[PDB]
Amino acid sequence: QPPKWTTSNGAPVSDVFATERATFDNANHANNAPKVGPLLLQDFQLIDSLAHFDRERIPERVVHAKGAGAFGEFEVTDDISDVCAAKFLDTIGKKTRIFTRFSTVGGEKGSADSARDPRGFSTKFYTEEGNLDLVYNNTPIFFIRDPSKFPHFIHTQKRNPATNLKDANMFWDYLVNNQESIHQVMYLFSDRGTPASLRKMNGYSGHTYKWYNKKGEWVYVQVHFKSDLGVVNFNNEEAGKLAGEDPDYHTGDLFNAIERGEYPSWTCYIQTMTQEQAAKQPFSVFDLTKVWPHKDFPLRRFGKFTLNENPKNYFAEVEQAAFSPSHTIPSMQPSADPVLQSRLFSYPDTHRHRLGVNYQQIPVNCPVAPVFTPQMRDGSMTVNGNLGSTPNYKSSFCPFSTEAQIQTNSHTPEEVLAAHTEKFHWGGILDSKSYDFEQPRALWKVFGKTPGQQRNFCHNVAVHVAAANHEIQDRVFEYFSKVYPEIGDQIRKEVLQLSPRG
Amino acid sequence: QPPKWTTSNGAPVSDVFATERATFDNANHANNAPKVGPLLLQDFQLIDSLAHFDRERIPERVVHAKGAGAFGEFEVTDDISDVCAAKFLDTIGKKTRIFTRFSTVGGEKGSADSARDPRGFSTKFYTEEGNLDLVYNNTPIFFIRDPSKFPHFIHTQKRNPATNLKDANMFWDYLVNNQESIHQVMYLFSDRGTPASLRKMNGYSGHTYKWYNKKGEWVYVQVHFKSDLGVVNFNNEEAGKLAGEDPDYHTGDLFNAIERGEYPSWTCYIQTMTQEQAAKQPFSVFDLTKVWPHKDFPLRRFGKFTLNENPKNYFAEVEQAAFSPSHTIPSMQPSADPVLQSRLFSYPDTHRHRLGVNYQQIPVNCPVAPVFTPQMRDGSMTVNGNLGSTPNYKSSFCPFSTEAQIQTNSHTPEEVLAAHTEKFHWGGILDSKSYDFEQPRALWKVFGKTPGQQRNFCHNVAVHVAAANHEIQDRVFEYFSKVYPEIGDQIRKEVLQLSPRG
Amino acid sequence: QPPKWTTSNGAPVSDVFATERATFDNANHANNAPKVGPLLLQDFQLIDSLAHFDRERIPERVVHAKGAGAFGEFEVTDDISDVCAAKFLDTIGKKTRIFTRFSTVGGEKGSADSARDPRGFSTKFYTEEGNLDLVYNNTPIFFIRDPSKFPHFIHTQKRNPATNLKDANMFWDYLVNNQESIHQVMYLFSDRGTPASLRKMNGYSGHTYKWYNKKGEWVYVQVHFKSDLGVVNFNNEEAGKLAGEDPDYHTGDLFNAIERGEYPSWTCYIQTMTQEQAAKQPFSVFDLTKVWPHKDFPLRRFGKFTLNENPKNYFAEVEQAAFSPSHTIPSMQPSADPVLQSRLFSYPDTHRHRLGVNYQQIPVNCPVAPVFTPQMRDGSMTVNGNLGSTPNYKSSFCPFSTEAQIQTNSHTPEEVLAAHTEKFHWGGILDSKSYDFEQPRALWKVFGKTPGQQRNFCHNVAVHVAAANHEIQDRVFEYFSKVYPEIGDQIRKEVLQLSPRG
Amino acid sequence: QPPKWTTSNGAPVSDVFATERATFDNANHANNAPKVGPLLLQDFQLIDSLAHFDRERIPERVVHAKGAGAFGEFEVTDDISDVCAAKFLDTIGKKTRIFTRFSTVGGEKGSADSARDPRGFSTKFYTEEGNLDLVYNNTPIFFIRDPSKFPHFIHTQKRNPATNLKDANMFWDYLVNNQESIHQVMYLFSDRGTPASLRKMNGYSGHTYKWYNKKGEWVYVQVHFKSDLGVVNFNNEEAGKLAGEDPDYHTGDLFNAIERGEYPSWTCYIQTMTQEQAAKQPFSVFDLTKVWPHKDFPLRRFGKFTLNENPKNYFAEVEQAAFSPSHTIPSMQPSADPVLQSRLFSYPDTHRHRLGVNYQQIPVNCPVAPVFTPQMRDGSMTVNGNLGSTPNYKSSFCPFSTEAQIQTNSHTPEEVLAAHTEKFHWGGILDSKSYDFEQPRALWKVFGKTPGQQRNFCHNVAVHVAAANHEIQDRVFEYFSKVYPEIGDQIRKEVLQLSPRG
Ligand SMILES: [Cl-]
Ligand SMILES: [Cl-]
Ligand SMILES: [Cl-]
Ligand SMILES: [Cl-]
Ligand SMILES: [Cl-]
Ligand SMILES: [K+]
Ligand SMILES: [K+]
Ligand SMILES: [K+]
Ligand SMILES: [K+]
Ligand SMILES: [K+]
Ligand SMILES: [K+]
Ligand SMILES: [K+]
Ligand code: NA
Ligand code: NA
Ligand code: NA
Ligand code: NA
Repeated sequence: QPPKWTTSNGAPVSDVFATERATFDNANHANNAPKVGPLLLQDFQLIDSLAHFDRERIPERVVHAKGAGAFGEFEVTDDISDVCAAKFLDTIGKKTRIFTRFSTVGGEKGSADSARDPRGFSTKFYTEEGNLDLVYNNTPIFFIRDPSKFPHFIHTQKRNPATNLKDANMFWDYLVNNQESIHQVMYLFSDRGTPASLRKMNGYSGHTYKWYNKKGEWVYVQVHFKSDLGVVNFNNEEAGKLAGEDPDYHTGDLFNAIERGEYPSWTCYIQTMTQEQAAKQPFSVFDLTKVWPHKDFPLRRFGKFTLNENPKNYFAEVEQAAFSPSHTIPSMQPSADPVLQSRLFSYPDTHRHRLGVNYQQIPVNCPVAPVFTPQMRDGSMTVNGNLGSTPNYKSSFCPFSTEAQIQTNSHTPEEVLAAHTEKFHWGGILDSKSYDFEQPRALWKVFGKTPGQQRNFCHNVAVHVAAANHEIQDRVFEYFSKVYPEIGDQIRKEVLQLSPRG
Repeated sequence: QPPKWTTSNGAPVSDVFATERATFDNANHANNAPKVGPLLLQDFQLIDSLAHFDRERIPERVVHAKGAGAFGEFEVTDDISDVCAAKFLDTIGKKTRIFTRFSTVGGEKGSADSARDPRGFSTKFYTEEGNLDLVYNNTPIFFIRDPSKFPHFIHTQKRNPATNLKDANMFWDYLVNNQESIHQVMYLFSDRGTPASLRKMNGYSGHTYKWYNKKGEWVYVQVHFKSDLGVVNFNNEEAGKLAGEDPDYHTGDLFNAIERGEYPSWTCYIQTMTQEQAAKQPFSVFDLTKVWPHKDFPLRRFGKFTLNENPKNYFAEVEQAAFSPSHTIPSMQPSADPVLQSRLFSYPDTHRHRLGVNYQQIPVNCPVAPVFTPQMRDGSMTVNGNLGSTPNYKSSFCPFSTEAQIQTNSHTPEEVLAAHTEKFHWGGILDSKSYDFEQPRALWKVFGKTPGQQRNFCHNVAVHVAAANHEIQDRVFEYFSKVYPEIGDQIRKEVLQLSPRG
Repeated sequence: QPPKWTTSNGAPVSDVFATERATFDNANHANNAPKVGPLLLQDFQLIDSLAHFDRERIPERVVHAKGAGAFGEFEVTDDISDVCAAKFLDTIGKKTRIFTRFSTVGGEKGSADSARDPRGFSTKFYTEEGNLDLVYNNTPIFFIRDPSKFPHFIHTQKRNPATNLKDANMFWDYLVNNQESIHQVMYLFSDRGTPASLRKMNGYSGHTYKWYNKKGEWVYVQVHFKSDLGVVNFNNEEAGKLAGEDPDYHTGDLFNAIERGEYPSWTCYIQTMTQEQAAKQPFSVFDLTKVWPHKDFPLRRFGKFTLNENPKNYFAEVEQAAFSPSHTIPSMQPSADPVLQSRLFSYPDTHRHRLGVNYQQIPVNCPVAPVFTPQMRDGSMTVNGNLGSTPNYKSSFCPFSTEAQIQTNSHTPEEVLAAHTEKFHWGGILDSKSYDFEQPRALWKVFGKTPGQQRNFCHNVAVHVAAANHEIQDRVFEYFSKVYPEIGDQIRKEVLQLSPRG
Repeated sequence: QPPKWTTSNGAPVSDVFATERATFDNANHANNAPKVGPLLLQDFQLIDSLAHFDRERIPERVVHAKGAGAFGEFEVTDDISDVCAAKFLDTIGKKTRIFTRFSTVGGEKGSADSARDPRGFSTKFYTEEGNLDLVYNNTPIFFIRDPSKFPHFIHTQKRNPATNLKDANMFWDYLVNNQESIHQVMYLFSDRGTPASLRKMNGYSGHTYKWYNKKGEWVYVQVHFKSDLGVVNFNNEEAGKLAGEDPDYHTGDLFNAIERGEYPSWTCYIQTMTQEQAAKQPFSVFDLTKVWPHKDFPLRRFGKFTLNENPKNYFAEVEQAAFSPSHTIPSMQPSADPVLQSRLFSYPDTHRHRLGVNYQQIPVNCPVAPVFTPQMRDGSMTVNGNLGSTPNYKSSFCPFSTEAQIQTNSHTPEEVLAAHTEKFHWGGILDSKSYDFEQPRALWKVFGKTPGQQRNFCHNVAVHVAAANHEIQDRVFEYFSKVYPEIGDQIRKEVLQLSPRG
């Protein structure tokens, strides 16, 4: 009943550790016990094992490398089929399997779980119509609304190219010269930048999406996932201490929660707005640096999910999980958010580099809907039979069905094109008085409704910018003072204690 | 009933061919029917299909790239358990599933099946004790007995580095300076170099292996797979005409034979010799350029196999098939043939590069025996679950079994070592009088027993070496004359007609 | 002095072929000359050499795998700065270094040069504004005008998924159900499908491009490279016979021409038309299955190029060469031809798969213009220094320049957009009377201007389609009848000779 | 003049952040400034940039992933040509460029530089006879003397397969069941396990090597690199506190020292013994868990080196640095140390996976000696010319030189072989009285020459093993008691304070 140890080709071994050698004769030695001589090329059992060891590592995710995952279940609790025709949403009580990967953004594989960063909150829905990936963050906004900036931004959040050190000069240099970032910089430097538990943070679509009901009518949609335990944060000092005591604290917190039977859960809501309402708003629905104010666009519950099952093997199920915003179902479509648009290409592109072209044959990534793609064949590590003899083009010798086209309803026309295609840069140095700082001003007031939050924000910025040199510091005070002047000045005063000038 | 056409994530499509575009207004045009404008990045269906198309190709085999394959069944017909304790051999009537790949050596993926070359004949036995790969050729000898020469030799059989053309001058320059090659050269240029059908040629281990019985006694073994249809060949002109009319002839011949129920079959024999017999022979059992004479080491039948099932998908089952001499079972071990010894390393090495580290999880390569390698984990495209939570070392928390070592019997000791390790080159320029030219002379005598074979052999060499320059041609005549001077002169005469001088 | 033979780390070897072994004692053997025993893992020279050998192969191009190349020189011979501000065109007599690769389409790397196929004619211009790639074929049209059809089409031109054989049934099944293919199909089965020499064929942009002058005015453009030796073709039987005798005929022809100094050269022309002209045509300038009639849009010479330098290493310069339509200069832009659009993505995508992310650091692919991409860093096999310590974002610490944007002149506006984005399928079954069959009828009349070309065309089709089943054959006869009924009947008659019915 | 920002193909860009879109008409909106619509596939500048970003990451090293490096200079100070004929040692004052990489072992990228671990101390010497890699550690011993154990051991030093957390249970389960490990375990849990600075640690060959002089006489060698600043360590609490404050401390420490001209240096010594002396010792020179006592084998100085130049780009020079013990020069050979032997295969094996087959063409890895390997050609990312048209085998048409064989002097013959090859396991449960515990007892006494070192050792273990379960704890106490019982008692006392029992 105990399994036989083997080689990769399945032949039983007789000793796990012994290896083959042309023994030297040492019988006359003071210590003749060893049997030692040059190793032999024919020791398959050894070379098999060393060559596999030598290839264990695959490239880490270019961002969001450090992660933790679980499986679970999503359940419809309200009817929203007036908004969305999705089959997994079409019945109250209908359940769907999910897999979630939580992550930080900037850190590599050995980095701390408690670092200041946005958190990835990425969920795969295994539906009867295909795998739906909701690739969300723990924040409803982001630093950019121009997709060309992401390599620049991410570089400045990581390490200097000569030293391999983190560098506050470049970190802040990028942000003060691309000032659309300020809304998410404030959220990042609140205490939500250091959640106390992955079970105690929210997820947000961030982007606007477009959902279609069975009549072909579409609305714009924001999605909100709210922890049933609420948002609970560490502060800057707690998080930094924990980084040196348990860099894997959140991984274990989630795992142990699930082993105990204390399954974390989330409630799911949408905001919706019509094209006619969008035209009336002071912000674009395509602007990822904006939220939709709750008073004008209230949240509407539609479901809940629970993570109740730890992975059996982390590398196979978590490290190898692939999520893409372009993995959708017919009723849920991307908006023209420039950042989302670029994400549609970027995830599959990176997946093919990191995992291989057939990465969706890896079990965690397999759809449960039947996949039928006759024209997509071969590629490295084809393990699913490659559709056998099925013709590999749209053929007369093989029948198939297509769906009927979701025809857009005249009641809700698609957006009308302007007269030409153009290039556009939606960013840079912005005016203090424009609506681009009004949401950051609103975030400051939201801080002020909870005692301690404004002071923590200013302290969290100061300990970080104190490391940058004095000229960058000054640009940073101006930058926050474009929100409210008192913010930049409270930060300047604390930075001057930490970083003296004389 | 017909399957729905989908994308890679399982989402049904509505149109197989339509693609998204920012349409230009052409309503006032002379022909206003087209709807054309710049393509949109958000067309996942399209980009999904093209990105997969762009990665269809995996690297081809460095040698033996062009092949054909079939599944079948091997059956024990005689008891040789006195020679070999293998479980798949341990009962007359016992059947084992097999997979065979046939191939040429030098040619690439679109080369002619009917070209002059050795033919590969590699079979995977899916046994209870693991996958046994018998990686054989259609010749019992080979060009080399020094492993370092294989890159040298193979390069001269392929293309000039500057022109990408075949080059008679390097082809023959290699051979006349490494004269251990002549035995296999004569076989190559006999009509067996152009088999009429893969169902009508033999397979041979070529190397000596060492097989062990339940008592731990071992003997040297040569293996012979003889077609139940006999050896049937094309002549040089048939084979060359076919290169242009049907370069896939053998591939279709095998496939059609199986489709119509004419299942090809082979009978399996061994030759055996003890260490005491080996010590008396004029040749080394470790010399791949040597056969064992039949009158002295007669063939002993043990089984048969039949290829009776075509692949469903050529790429997934044939192009991804991986074979290695070092994939064996405990009762069958390699001898110290230096060429075989380096093949133990080179095939798994090249497999990892061509297919990926986990290529034994591709279905055709999967063992049917239970595989248990707790210390070999992760790597690209882990699709078998990666052993779940099983500890990844030899641990107390997880019990396992090993086999008992096959203790070598004092009645057949292992070979005794000399005093020191050393470096050795077993080739180069050789003496006409030595035993290294004796088995070539015997092959000449064997040609002579069938009318036309001696004539054809000289013709087959002549047409090839006439493309070399005159100084090389001279060395070639001189090389064949080390066998019998009649041979070199007979070839010189015909080469002079084809390649006039002065 | 002659160089020292080394290992890969530069250590001089003492013997090229000797290898290290734990020698067996065979002093008492009849033949004791061998020094043979198991090979040692510590033989770096052996293993280093075999491990490299094991990794020689990279994936072949998914199409156009079989190819031949040469470096040369483009020279401006007429001033066209009224049409195009490209710097490499800005002076009569300006010389630019080029690299050209020719190829077939469906054949793999070992396949026949003389096969019936379109030929690729791809040229890289190393200009002071960047590397411009003109990725052209030897035909001015192509089988598709929907980018999604390419994988389907190419698959049908290649091998059956189960048998790995070419398959006339799928070949013609695709063509007869996607009837826009017929113009290029007729070009293919003319004798231009079997050129006698890469030196004796033309190149064509095929797609419409859009070229801009210093004022921002733009015109649609078609480029023609006409061989100074004119177009010379084999007939079907010569090509088939040469497939068997010299599958590398074209490669040797090109190489030997340059070796002996008979440098091939082409003369370069453009056709041009304005947006206003385009609106009057019965064809779209975005339709790759269409040409521009010569008497309406006459050729205008602008230069010439000569191929005068053979590669020194085929693998390093030809096999690793990478071309993309999206590698362009600022004054030359793509049109909304839907096929050309998808090619902008597909080629850099497949390059990263086939060659690695940093394939443009491979010497043949390097630009001679200074590259400065601070935000594009790292990746496998960074060999160019990786910009040293240069910041990896757009920074205040590193000064840089950007050119000015070519502002589109109000004289020649960009194309106006329609109201909405949409999905379009530009093909399928077409009406015989429509203009989609008019340019095919004209090609027939061009064939008629030369005795035998019409009958040769029908013969070339018949011998190919005779292999397909009788239901496919029937569809093919109607297909060609849609051009003119006499064509379908001529082909039916000969196929009946070859493929009897009764 | 400042450089022009370009695309990868060298075309200058006009704007660094603007991207193309099919703009939606929002002229009527409350805020009509945005120009936003779906992104275009033809935006090469964007897709080029994103596709490169998507591929920045290569696999991290399977071990020693976290690292820091610098260039420098080695200088001969004393003559040892009586021991070694290396050309780089043959003259007093001779200088050789070096590159050094330091690293931890277990930690991934992003982990703490201050972690308890061995330190990699790895150095590449660019000699005129080839690149010599001295792949050393900061300890003269290691955990194993059986190569098959390295994957087991490393796995237990890293993360649990299910949770992805470090696991003290598997960490100690491996060590107490393979008790040859204890010598290095004591060194690891001394304060040398947490150096204060990479500049303040020693390096050691660990393995015995064999060095040959010009007469062919060889001795066994051990190499010692002693920091000119001495060995300076943190205590456990300092190490841990620093992990949270500055996980990149050692990296910055080395960089800034060099930046400010405080170049670290090391003095280089050897121990040597003849085969005659080795046969008298209580330990095998092939045993990596042993040192040579200084009193019997005193250090002999021969040179020094200084790190005086920081890398310009960390990824290109440090991350892509590749070292291997089998990169050597003819006068420096490996011993039959079983661990060392397996390292000769394993490092190039992983290099080809991690960096590609042609990784020695990456600048930091290039030899400065002329490399000439005609039989090693092609492969992915061939960037050095591939030897042009040089023949790719040992050819009559290319002259070359080989060096003379260093023929072993009969005054120092090679080791004599026993009768047979065999398999062997040199570890497991060991007897307390055997010599395998003598050097650990001696290390205990070394600790006791300095106040508090014995107590710090026990504390450093106890805080680690306190996290294991009580049965594993009990086994750790017995394990250390096999050295001296007082050691286990002390550890048990402190563990009980941290891990109380009922
Ligand atoms: Cl406050
Ligand atoms: Cl590899
Ligand atoms: Cl004859
Ligand atoms: Cl890729
Ligand atoms: Cl004590
Ligand atoms: K948002
Ligand atoms: K495809
Ligand atoms: K043989
Ligand atoms: K497609
Ligand atoms: K055209
Ligand atoms: K040692
Ligand atoms: K090689
Ligand atoms: Na011994
Ligand atoms: Na239209
Ligand atoms: Na001998
Ligand atoms: Na606008």
